[PDB]
Amino acid sequence: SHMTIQKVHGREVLDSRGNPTVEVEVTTEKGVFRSAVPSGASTGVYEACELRDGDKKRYVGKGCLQAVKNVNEVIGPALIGRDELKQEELDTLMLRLDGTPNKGKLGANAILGCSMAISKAAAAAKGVPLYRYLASLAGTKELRLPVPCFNVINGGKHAGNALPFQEFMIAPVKATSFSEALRMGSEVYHSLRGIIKKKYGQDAVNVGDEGGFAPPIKDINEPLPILMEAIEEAGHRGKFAICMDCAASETYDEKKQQYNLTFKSPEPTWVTAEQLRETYCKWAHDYPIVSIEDPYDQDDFAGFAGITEALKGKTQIVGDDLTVTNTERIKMAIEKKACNSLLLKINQIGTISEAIASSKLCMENGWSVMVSHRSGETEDTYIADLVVALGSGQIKTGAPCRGERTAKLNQLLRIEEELGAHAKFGFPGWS
Amino acid sequence: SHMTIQKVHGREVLDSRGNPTVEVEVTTEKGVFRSAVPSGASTGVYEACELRDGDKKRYVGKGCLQAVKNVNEVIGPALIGRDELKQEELDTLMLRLDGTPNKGKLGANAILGCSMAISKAAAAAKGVPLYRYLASLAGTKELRLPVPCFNVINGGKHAGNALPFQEFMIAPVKATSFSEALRMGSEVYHSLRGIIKKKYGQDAVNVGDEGGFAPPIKDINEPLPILMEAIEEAGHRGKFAICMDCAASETYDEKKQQYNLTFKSPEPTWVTAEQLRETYCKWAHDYPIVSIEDPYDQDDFAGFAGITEALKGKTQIVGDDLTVTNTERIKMAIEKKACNSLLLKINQIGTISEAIASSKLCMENGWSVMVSHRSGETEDTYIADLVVALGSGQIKTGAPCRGERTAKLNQLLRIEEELGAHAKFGFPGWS
Ligand SMILES: [Zn+2]
Ligand SMILES: [Zn+2]
Ligand SMILES: [Zn+2]
Ligand SMILES: [Zn+2]
Ligand SMILES: [Zn+2]
Ligand SMILES: [Zn+2]
Repeated sequence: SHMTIQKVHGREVLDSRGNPTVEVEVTTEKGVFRSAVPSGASTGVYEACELRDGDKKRYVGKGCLQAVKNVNEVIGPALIGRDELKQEELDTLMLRLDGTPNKGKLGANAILGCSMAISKAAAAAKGVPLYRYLASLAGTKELRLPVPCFNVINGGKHAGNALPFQEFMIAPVKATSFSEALRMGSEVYHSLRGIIKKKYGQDAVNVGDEGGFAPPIKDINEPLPILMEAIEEAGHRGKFAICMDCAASETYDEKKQQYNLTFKSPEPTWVTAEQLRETYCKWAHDYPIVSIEDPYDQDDFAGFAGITEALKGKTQIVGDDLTVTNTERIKMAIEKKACNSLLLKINQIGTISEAIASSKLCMENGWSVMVSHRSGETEDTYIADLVVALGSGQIKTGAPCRGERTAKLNQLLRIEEELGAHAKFGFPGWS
Repeated sequence: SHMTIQKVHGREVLDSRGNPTVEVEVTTEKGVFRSAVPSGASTGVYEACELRDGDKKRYVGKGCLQAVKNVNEVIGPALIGRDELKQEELDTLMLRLDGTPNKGKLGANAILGCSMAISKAAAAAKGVPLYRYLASLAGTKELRLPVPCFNVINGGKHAGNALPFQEFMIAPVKATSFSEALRMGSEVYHSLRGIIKKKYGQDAVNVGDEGGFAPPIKDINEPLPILMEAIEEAGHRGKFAICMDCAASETYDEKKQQYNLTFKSPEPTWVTAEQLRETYCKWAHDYPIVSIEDPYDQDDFAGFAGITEALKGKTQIVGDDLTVTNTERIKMAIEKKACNSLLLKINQIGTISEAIASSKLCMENGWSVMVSHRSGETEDTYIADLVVALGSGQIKTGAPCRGERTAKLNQLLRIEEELGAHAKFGFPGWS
């Protein structure tokens, strides 16, 4: 009938690293609703299946023709004529079409694009913006613009440097609006570039996958003074906090049960989890570090729990690979008091309904939720709407550099403008 | 009346370097049509005015509040109730509102966003995609997907390296479709990363503003073998050509009348224009270099004309800073036979009507036209539609990396898909 889904079409497009990913368009009488799927590099072993073709003759095996075929030939034909308003029903249909816990049959990258585009078609059907529609789905009482955590010095897996830990971020927590937050973040970012150029030279100011600088730094402590210097120089002393994403699993050796802090270097530097805790306690004390994500390997619940307790009320501990936006893993984390913040990645789980369920479970258990991009992004801006819709007050979506990051930041500007001067900003705990 | 412009609104958003730029939304009954303005770094002295606030307390003077105010308070109120179909009429109105040759009163960055969004509103009014609408405005007989020229080794102004010349590009000229072109470009890009990492080390594979690698190379000849190596390694021997953007004005000293090939280094390396011609003749002979842009300073018509004649039929010479997408400068270039290719930058001139006039003048005089991004881009994809609409067969819009580049490439995928299997691809001269 007239208001239902008319067409569903997937296509392979490129992500911000030039790798294929999936985009889906759901067409209704209200228009064409397009959603693209991001792709991680430091993907947790428990993430929902990202289905790649493995054809060495295309994109050296990273094609998404099969996931796209799954959208075009399996999921889409199922959705035609369906009521896009029925988000849970359609997500559940898609889960059942796949029939596997990890979305390994159809691919989470086939499913998620559908889930996303359905929600956008549904928002259009309701005649509200996506963030309003998602807030209704989530039962969110109060929308808010999030404080952005800007990953401004890039390290880890496939950043061009020795730096083993992945993200050194700045967050304008004392900004009083998103507009002001974004400008401050950009201003610090610009100061930071001059600071890095002066200290490490010209060659040090090219950018990593998420638009942070990729200076030739090996030691994980070295970026922090630089961050404080840039904050100061930009004129924003006292306005900012620091967030870390260690992505510690990427450095972890399971057999040795130790972390290699020079895993991108010829010689290894094996450090224990107890040595890491010392480092994190020192970090939290020496700097305004309000968030540490994946400080330990993804199955080290005990390490996570120890640092969560140690930095309780000072520094939230964010599960990313630990939790993989998955209520099963989240329940394990709650049971162990392993962390108190969810990094919410729609493509870690693969449907909007499930991502929303994860956010609600975390918040009911008193965690914060930081909606997140992946290191492989697109021009898609869904997470801008999603973070506002969840009212979580926290987003990480890149340095204020590179279009696949600024697209989200800009969308947040647009949402902020729509919500007007009484719209809440930031994370109350950090304000 | 019902079909006319209802609302015009500008806002400051961030570009891909995290600097403010202008975005404009024109609202009609058909929806909200949003266009953002790009920003150059190596801006020709003859470019239309990019109006910045100069307030050191915001974005260290790079705010676009004044241009946004100009949209909101001057241009927009003039457009309300106007027929968006009347592109020339509305562009001309905007030219007259400004009243200055260089758009120095309102700013080309205020005007262009309006010009763009009007054309999108008008396409929606006609019920055709933007590229079809623009093709009608341009009188284009045959749409075509362009061969993309991918700037994969980044140098020049504010790239983090000694490399003085700005763009070393690869173009999959022998691809038979845009899909195939894009994949090839990406594949070579990926091979290139491994090649650069092996040769220059880990720290060499971070990216420049346009998503090319920014390796620690000083000498302008050094990137070329690397390009050929990556083409070969990716499996695409013989399929590619090379395009250069020297941006030679950025290295040029007016008093010395020589080019500084180490202008980002402590010591200068002064080279004459005649030494440059030797280099370009050698380039064109040693490599499949089919295009050289801005080989000389922006007012060196004689240097341009000499190299144009020397590489006639082998290597097109592209005016960028020379011509600044401006029929006045273009007429000077035609008179001097200074070049035979227009780099078309909508924001060099500031209206769609004028940009189209420039394309038509160049093509009537037998030049090719390469539609171009700026080094400061946004998630805007107008140039994807524009290049197809002009049927010029050539676009440069970045390495296949960074969302503000891949957004255009992806849009080209979408357009290609809409046009189907009989859609023409590439630049006939290069095929
Ligand atoms: Zn209807
Ligand atoms: Zn990761
Ligand atoms: Zn993470
Ligand atoms: Zn009407
Ligand atoms: Zn330039
Ligand atoms: Zn140029």
